[PDB]
Amino acid sequence: AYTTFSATKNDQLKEPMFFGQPVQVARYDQQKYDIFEKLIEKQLSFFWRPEEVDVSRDRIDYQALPEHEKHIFISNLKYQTLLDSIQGRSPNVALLPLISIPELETWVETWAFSETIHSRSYTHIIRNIVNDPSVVFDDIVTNEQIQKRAEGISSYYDELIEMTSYWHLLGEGTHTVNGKTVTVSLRELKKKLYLCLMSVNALEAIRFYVSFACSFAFAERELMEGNAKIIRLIARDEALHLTGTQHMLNLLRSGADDPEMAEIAEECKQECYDLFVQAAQQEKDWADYLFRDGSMIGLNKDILCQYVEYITNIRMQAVGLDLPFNTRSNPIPWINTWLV
Amino acid sequence: AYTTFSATKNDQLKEPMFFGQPVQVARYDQQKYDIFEKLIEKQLSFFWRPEEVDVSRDRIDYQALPEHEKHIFISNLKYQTLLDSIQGRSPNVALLPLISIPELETWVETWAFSETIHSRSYTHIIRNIVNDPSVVFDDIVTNEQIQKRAEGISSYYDELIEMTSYWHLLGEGTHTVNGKTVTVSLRELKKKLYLCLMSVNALEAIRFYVSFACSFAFAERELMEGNAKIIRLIARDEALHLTGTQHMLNLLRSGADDPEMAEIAEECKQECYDLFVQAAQQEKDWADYLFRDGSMIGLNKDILCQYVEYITNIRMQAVGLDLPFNTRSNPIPWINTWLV
Ligand SMILES: [Hg+2]
Ligand SMILES: [Hg+2]
Ligand SMILES: [Hg+2]
Ligand SMILES: [Hg+2]
Ligand SMILES: [Hg+2]
Ligand SMILES: [Hg+2]
Ligand SMILES: [Hg+2]
Ligand SMILES: [Hg+2]
Ligand SMILES: [Hg+2]
Ligand SMILES: [Hg+2]
Ligand SMILES: [Hg+2]
Ligand SMILES: [Hg+2]
Ligand SMILES: [Hg+2]
Ligand SMILES: [Mn+2]
Ligand SMILES: [Mn+2]
Ligand SMILES: [Mn+2]
Ligand SMILES: [Mn+2]
Repeated sequence: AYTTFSATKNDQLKEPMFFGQPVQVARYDQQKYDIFEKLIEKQLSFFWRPEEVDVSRDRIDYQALPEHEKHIFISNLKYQTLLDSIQGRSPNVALLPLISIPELETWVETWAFSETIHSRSYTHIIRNIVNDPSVVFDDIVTNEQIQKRAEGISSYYDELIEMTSYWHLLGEGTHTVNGKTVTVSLRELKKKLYLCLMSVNALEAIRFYVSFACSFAFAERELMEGNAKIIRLIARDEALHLTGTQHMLNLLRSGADDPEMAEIAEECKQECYDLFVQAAQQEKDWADYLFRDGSMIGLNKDILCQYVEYITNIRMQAVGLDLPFNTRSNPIPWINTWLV
Repeated sequence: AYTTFSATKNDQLKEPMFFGQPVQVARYDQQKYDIFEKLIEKQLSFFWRPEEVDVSRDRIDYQALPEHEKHIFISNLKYQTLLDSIQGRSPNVALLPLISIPELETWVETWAFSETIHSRSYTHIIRNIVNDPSVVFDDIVTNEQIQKRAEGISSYYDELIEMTSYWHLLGEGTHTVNGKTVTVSLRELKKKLYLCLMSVNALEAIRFYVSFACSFAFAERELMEGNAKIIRLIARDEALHLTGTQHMLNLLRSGADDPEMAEIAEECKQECYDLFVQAAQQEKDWADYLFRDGSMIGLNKDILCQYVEYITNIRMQAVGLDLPFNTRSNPIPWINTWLV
């Protein structure tokens, strides 16, 4: 099953990305896929520290905000904090026991690490603008609506982690565990990982980009500029994370890695279409809560719905799926000045 | 029973470090133990990249070394590579599914990330001094002499990972798995974690510190100066990682955190004492492979075995175990010019 140092001298250049022999020597002189090496380098160039960004004027700007847009700001912030809390721990708990090449193993640990920095920046902002952080942080867990647009994220990772432990302990086969039949199939585990990856792709490429647009609406009005400095940095890292899953998924589709992953990508092309349409509709539903006690001059549900469509079509194309929505030009081209 | 976002609103200030509820919100505004937040902050400010230390002249110096001394240099480096290959991945795969407080969860991910940068620095050194890297890297896996501890270190981690998968899947009790009986006990899992934590403490506290003495003896002779600049920054990092395991162990045995961990630490006293003398012995034995073809100026088998004894006594002292070796002063004071 899993070992932290596998004892077989193997050619790490001939392993698949996932499900081969566990990585044991971590070397960076040679890589099967150099894009993961490029990404580690680029991410390390971008090392930034949240504490050094001045957000003192955002306490005054936030204070001056009307209650309805104070509600938009904080609800957006609470969802960003939910997503990076899961992205901090989950690439490491779910993907890291299944990797077989070194450059992907380290990219995954570098990717989960930059998410904990994003979590730290959210503590930095909340602690400056609000007088007791705990009403924000305890509300994340319990808000029916924040969990409602998050529906499916923790489930995908949790099902993957469970299936992986059954495969590590028991191996492929049909087994009797406490008098129940349990079938472990590597093919099924492979599509569980593939759909997990496709969901991670939706999360980083769409869900964060909708939240970024809600954030920079305020900076366009010249409000909350400290928070906009941080989100600009967060966004520059999400660019890399997104590029990462786009290539993981496209090399798996190419059939140049594990040939059975090419096969799975085709067989579930419909599930991959259906999870992006689900995630698009979830981001749209949230608008009913975001503009609940009032909308904003440049930002309302029609602008949010038109941007979700816009961004979902771009992302789906980048990974070879059919576009669900009618083509449109970018409803909010001002976000270009702020981006990634 | 692992989840990447538990839905229960819980006071994570009252949670135990391990085997409580999985962390769901990542917050850094309050913490149960301030030391892990302090270790994250120090580690972030220590960030360095290997690429800007030039190891160029180290090629001439290595080529000019007497054969036996280049055997010592390279065999020491090979061991440093094995131990950080294991340490990049293993905090994350073995500890992360068991943590119940956020500041410890993000210290384990920051801890593990700084190890991969150490693995990147060993590739930077080897690439430059031994223009065919695969000779060095393929020999770490198979080398008989490096191997005995490789196996011992990975064994603690692998049995904890395995017992943890059984615990999350089946929970406690007596279960049947394909005709066999399998008994899962949280008490045993707690011992397993404790012995593993004790072994990671020996690795960073003793095993790395014996290899530092071998790297700085060359720098004392003004040879391998690029390598020396890099081990200086690695060593600075290791001091923090060692502070961490010391505090987690001392808080666990005090009974301050979980009262059952205090009991387990008491029952395990003689086998923790034995794991440490075994670590020191395996370090002492490596010296006969190292002084295979002869010895060096400033370091030899006897002075080196004295240092192992000295350093083991200090580290066992700090974690409140009885000292195994007869007390002495530091055999090689010069080393303090390079350590923190
Ligand atoms: Hg995933
Ligand atoms: Hg997922
Ligand atoms: Hg928005
Ligand atoms: Hg697909
Ligand atoms: Hg819409
Ligand atoms: Hg261990
Ligand atoms: Hg451990
Ligand atoms: Hg040594
Ligand atoms: Hg040496
Ligand atoms: Hg030594
Ligand atoms: Hg013990
Ligand atoms: Hg002990
Ligand atoms: Hg021990
Ligand atoms: Mn993020
Ligand atoms: Mn991300
Ligand atoms: Mn290290
Ligand atoms: Mn370390």
